[PDB]
Amino acid sequence: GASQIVSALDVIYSPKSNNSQRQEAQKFLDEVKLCSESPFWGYEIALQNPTNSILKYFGLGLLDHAVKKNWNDYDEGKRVALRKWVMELNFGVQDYDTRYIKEKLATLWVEVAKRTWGEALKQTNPTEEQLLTSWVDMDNNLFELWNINQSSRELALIIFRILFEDVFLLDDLIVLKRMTVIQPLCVMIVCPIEVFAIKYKFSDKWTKFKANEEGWFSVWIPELNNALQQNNSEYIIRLLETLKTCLNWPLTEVIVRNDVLSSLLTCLSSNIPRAQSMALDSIHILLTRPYSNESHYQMTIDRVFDNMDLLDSVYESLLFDPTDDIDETKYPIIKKFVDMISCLYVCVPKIKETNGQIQKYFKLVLKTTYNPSLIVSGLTLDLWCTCLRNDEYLPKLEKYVIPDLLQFAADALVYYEQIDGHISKKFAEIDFQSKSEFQTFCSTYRKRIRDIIRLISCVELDLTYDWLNNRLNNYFSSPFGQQVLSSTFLDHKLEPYLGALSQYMIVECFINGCIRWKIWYPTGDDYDEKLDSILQKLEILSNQLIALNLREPLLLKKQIQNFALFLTMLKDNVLFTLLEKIITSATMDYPEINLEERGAESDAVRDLRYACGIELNRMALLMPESLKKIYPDLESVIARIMPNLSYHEKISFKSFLLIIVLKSSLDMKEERFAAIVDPELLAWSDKTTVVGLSDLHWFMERLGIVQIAEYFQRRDIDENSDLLSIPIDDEGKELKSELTKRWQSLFPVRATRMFIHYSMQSIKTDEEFKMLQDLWRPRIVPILPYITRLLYQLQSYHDPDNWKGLPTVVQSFVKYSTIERFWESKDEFIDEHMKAMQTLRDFADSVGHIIRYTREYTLLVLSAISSLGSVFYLLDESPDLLLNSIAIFKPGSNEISPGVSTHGWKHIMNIAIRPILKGCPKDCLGKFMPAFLPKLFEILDLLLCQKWSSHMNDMDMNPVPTDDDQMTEEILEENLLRQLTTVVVRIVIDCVGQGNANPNSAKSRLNNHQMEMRKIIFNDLNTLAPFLKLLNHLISFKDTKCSFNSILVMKCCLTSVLNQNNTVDEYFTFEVMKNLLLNVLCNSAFKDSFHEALYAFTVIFLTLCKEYPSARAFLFEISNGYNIDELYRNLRSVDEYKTQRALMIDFIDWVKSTSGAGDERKRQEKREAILKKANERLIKKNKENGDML
Repeated sequence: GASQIVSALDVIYSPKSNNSQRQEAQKFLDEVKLCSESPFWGYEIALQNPTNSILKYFGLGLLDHAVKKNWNDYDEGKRVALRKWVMELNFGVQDYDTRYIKEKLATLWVEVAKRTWGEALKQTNPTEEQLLTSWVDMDNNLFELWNINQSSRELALIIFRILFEDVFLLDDLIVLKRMTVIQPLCVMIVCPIEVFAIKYKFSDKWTKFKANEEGWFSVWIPELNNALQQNNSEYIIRLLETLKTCLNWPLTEVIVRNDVLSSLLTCLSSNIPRAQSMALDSIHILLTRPYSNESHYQMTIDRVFDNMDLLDSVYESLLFDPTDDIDETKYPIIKKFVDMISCLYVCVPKIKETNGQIQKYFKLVLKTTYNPSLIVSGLTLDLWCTCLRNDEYLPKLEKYVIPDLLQFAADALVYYEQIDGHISKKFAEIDFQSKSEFQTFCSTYRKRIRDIIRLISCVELDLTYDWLNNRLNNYFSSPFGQQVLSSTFLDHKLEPYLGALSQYMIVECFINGCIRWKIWYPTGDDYDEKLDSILQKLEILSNQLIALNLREPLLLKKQIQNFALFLTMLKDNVLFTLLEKIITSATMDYPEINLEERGAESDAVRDLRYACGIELNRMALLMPESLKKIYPDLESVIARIMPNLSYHEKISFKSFLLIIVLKSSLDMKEERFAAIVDPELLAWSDKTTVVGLSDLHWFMERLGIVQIAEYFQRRDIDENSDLLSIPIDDEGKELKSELTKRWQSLFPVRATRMFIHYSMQSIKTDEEFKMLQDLWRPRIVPILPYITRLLYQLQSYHDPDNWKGLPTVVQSFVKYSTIERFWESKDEFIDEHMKAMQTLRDFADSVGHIIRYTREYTLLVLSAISSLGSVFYLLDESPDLLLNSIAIFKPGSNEISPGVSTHGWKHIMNIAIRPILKGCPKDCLGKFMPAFLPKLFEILDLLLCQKWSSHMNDMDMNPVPTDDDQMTEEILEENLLRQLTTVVVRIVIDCVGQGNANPNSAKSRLNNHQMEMRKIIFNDLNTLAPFLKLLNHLISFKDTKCSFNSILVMKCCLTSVLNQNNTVDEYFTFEVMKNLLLNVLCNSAFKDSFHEALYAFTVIFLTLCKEYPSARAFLFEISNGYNIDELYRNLRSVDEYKTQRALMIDFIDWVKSTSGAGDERKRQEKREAILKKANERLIKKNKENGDML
């Protein structure tokens, strides 16, 4: 019997065992694991050997394994015997028992209860026999265990914690099968009898499961208070551990009666760190729990606000000096406190002011926001953003809360990433595991500070303007800011430039906040008087800023970018001065430095010129009417600078001129439009380009790869020689400059995109749209085939097989050109300047950069052409030309455009396909969709199947946060593939429509596009079959968000495809349902999307099985002998889906079981992680409200 197990365990742990004995024993004990008498042996060994910790743990593990796998087929006698064994084992807990053995005993107790407790409730008058089988004495036995020993009391607390965690937080399959019985019992045990009867459906049979009528909250709370009086730290920790899980779900009446909030506040003041964190989490849970007794909600909020002074003292104790090192013992407590304080802003309006409770609370938030750590400071920024936006809170925080917050935000609007001495880096190195993650969080924090400053400027415009003028005047008069005013170039990573950039950022935020004042302020008679005065102040500020005469390129860039914001209010008052300043800024020369060189300081001038051009374009786009007055003068002035502003600014200025021609109301619109667009678009119709566009060798020659071979031969470069360690000759620089200059002129892709986009940007009325279509029709139509040919050639460039005929010397160069370097800027602080030119490897890198630039611009050109509308969606060439160029098919195999990385596909999906699909007009959907949707869906499905198949079983479910060891190409490729899958899921969502979560309604808000697209897709099987094939793969693919969204989309589309055609049901019978049940429902890694997938599978099974008897044989074959026919008749008896969920869960459990050392730590870690995730979901209730795309 158990003697063999004892001998094997002694052998496996004997020091004389070695490899010989542990094979002898470990195999033997694993055999005992599957034996029928395993639970009896495990119970026997644990009771007989209490001193041996590991041996008793092994017996308890055997008993747990027996109750988790062999429990299903056990009869009533075996079940009751196992329950009695667990009961006896738990009651024998003594002092010498360790902590984890008590946890195992608690888990054993809970597992038995979940499968037996309350089973007799479903039958009216269950008599005495069912009561014994249903464990009617669960509460009484727990009460008996409560007063046996202190260790017994701790075991009871752990049992309660584990039971309440599984039922209400983890929501496992066993609880989900019997939720409607388990949850009322859980409410019963804690709440008193008289409280339960009023709220619930309490009957005579229910009261038999309760031991004490007072409830359990009448025992824990006095115990917690008594422990607080005696300062027993260890007991308080366990009591709070139980309370933090038991305080969410139960009724509010018992919580109010027992004064749990008072006990939590009392234990908050204690010196125990862990107890403070537990109390804070419990209070935060209590604040955000649902309240069906809003009258009871008043005292809970009032109690916290009345103790606002005590909360401040707690934060003061938690604060620590980070100069030496952080204190990880209490640092998370600070974050929890900050989150709990930030949550409280919702209940502010429902507080009666008696002792400045609201005033005290807002001061506490302001003090919290001053925390040196970035995370806790940013946790309260969303509070100020929401609080300032609402007009109700303004009179409350108007007193000495606004100026301090504004000053703090202005002082904190700095670049934390680059400054070395900032204290935030110490917290960054512990809270953020990646430099890129810290940079992204810093950018988000700076954006939120921007929003705060804008809101402050809008709310308190007079005071904010006065303070800003006082600060700006003082800063430039300081002996530290005058360096900027008297310097040409400055270090873009040092303090003197950063401070001035921050000041200009603050000025930009203030100006942006003045625009919102136009809408926020009411339209009363004072609107005209106030607005006139503000415009004078803005004009004075603009004149003062201009008079500074800045010269630093990047700072002048920021000042020029600020000019567009000024024009919104000043309008014609300042337009002439701004136009004069911008024009001379781009033309301004820098004789001290030659602009031909690609130095870091030289790139600033180019960036400033680009910004000036784009700002001129935006200024023209804003309003052309006043620009028409000086149109001849502007034309002459700009033509005077034609030979000097290079090609880029030439295109920018031509586009600027084109805006005035179209948007304004001058004469000869056609002639002026043709005078500018035609010279730039002429290169598209070149005879040499047209003929050579179909030949890849001509494309290579024009790119200059063959010309590079001559340079390599002259330099005597070998193909096998490494290109990373070869210096660049001065001839190479000239060759690169010549090639990049000729390439842009050969394909005027940039000019076409800007021209079309700005011509079709602001289209007032409807007659203007018709005229503009007639203008672009003779031009775009003969050029679209050439654009598609160029895109196809560029896509075929990435193919390794294409360049086989190229010279062998430049083969390695071309291979190095194709790789997308290491790809994973909207804030003005980050500066990159795209490095410099050092080695021959960078020559391949820059050629690839040119290739990707051309591809991105041709995608933008295609999107802009799609923005035209009828002229592009009507011709029969467009549906076929676009798809042929996007994806190519080699004569052999089925690879879709071999040689292009995932990132390129992600961009060509998110740049061209999205606007083309979304931009189709209602009248044009009937002609473009039938010739475009099927091939596109087939291409997407095949590509997604191919890309994911390379490493199908080689990831984890959730993305892994990258770090210093995680720039491995596998991780980056995985992230890019996930992003591409998300992009195609968004494509499907925008195309057809996504459903809601388990809470159902009358479908989603399918406004206008989705109705038209659903009619085309669903009524055409030729388009429906590829779409259904694509959708199945999306669900089958291993990802969290994409699978959930695909399942929701399938549920939305489930009720309109299941009976239209016979062929559709054939695919559903064999492919969709089999994949859903076997690869999603059966798989244990899809727990996040289990509920929606289960519901979709149920809806599929119900309708399909009704009319297809042949499907039942398939289900019988898949499920391995399950009575499918019995399932159909059993389910049809109950109309409610909630009852059928238990039946489907039981059916799935059969399929999973039939098709089914470090394990202990792995399961424990997984349970801890999912418990933490559930706690976060509960805490952020009404803020998260689920996650979708």
